[PDB]
Amino acid sequence: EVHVLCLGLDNSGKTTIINKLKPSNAQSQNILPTIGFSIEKFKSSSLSFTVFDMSGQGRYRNLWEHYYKEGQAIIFVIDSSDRLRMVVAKEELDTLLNHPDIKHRRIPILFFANKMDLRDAVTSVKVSQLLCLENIKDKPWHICASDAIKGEGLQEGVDWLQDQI
Ligand SMILES: Nc1nc2c(ncn2[C@@H]2O[C@H](COP(=O)(O)OP(=O)(O)OP(=O)(O)O)[C@@H](O)[C@H]2O)c(=O)[nH]1
Ligand SMILES: [Mg+2]
Repeated sequence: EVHVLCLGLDNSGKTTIINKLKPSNAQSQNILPTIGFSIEKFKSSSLSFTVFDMSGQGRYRNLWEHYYKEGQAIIFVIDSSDRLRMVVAKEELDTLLNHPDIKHRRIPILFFANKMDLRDAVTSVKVSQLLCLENIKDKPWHICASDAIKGEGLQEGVDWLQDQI
């Protein structure tokens, strides 16, 4: 019953995170850059998900807005270890948030400050400061640190998302 858009730059960990939310039997073992986008399903405590897992490469970011009218929730993923590319991420977040099909809907945004395990990684608090998430006033949001390979942090996000729905 719940349609989610998974957005963020390429190499942020989007497909790794979505994969980890799946039952063990359903999980992919070799995750490659997404070609355009994919549609996945996962399940939480009592919620069934359809996820538009978009490629975040520059080549395919044009596709995102085509699917905005069926984001009932957004999962936006940040590579915590890459401050330089985080400037590009913030630009895209700001465009997303101001888009005609997004700006007037109270849609919940879950952020993941992913790749928390890497030495250069910024904390979820620091990410929230850097992206200026405090400025999001008309939508519910939450941010988590995550290590998507291990699965650390994903439970809290999914739990927050489920509450919002
Ligand atoms: N160390 C570490 N590596 C991660 C983490 N999450 C994802 N990765 C790795 O980062 C690379 C990119 O992960 P993907 O899930 O393919 O990234 P993406 O956002 O889906 O990229 P696109 O589909 O190209 O937009 C892969 O090699 C993953 O194994 C993490 O939390 N920690
Ligand atoms: Mg991907």
